[PDB]
Amino acid sequence: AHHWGYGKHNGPEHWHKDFPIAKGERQSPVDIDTHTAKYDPSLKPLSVSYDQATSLRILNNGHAFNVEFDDSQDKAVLKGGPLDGTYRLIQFHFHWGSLDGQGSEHTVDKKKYAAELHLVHWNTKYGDFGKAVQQPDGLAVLGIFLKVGSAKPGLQKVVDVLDSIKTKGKSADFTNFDPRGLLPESLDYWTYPGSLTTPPLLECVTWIVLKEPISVSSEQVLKFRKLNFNGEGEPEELMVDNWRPAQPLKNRQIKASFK
Ligand SMILES: NS(=O)(=O)c1ccc(NS(=O)(=O)c2ccc(Br)cc2)cc1
Ligand SMILES: [Zn+2]
Repeated sequence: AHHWGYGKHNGPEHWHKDFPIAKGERQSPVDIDTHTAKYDPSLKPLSVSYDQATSLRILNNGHAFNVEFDDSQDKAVLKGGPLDGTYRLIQFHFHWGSLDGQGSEHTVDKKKYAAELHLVHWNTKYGDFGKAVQQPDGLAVLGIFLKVGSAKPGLQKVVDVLDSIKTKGKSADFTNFDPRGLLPESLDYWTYPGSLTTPPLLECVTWIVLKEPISVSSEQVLKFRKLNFNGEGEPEELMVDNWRPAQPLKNRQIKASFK
């Protein structure tokens, strides 16, 4: 929260001046070295229960767009995997590039994907999101890579509403959206302890990154790139390259759910 962003003058290399935890011990994203991630047979299958999810609204917040969910009841929850307890879906958003060769935050053996989807969940034992982010096990973020190829039919409703939220601070009703249509076939994953990838960079996230990317079309991601970072009536700055690069792994282990 302030004047941070993704420009030359306010981008990721500057964030540490207002948010010193930027240089902390469990920062995200990271590069996932697939040959050093260890298979952990003690990890449980992931439980994604989105049947009763209630989307409400879509918001251009000046950094990305968020699809927000009603999190006032146990609808839409993530459980299992590396997690203890129940985590409730609050929002999802994406990070993406100016070109198809960059845009993801996590990388896989240094490969950058065109974009990355983050489904954000908070641990119900802390009562609400604001309290959860103050805890080392407060959030679980499910990360899904996007590659450019075939269209993702379940993404199109999101793509088509973006015209109505071009600029920072615009929102639109966005009810009855089913986030199951954004998942890949397999729920095989890597997991590690990390942080929010934007300020305030709080070290409160269990990351769960799916191995299988989803495919989206070139036309779908091109529409992401028509969004604006700026507000209405301000100089147009295309919302592109809203990703933080990989951060040092430090004293962490990345675990794989699969052999
Ligand atoms: N990219 S990411 O790691 O999935 C991510 C997720 C949620 C946030 N939420 S937030 O920092 O914008 C935020 C923090 C506290 C409160 Br209260 C509300 C929003 C930031 C980054
Ligand atoms: Zn994110």
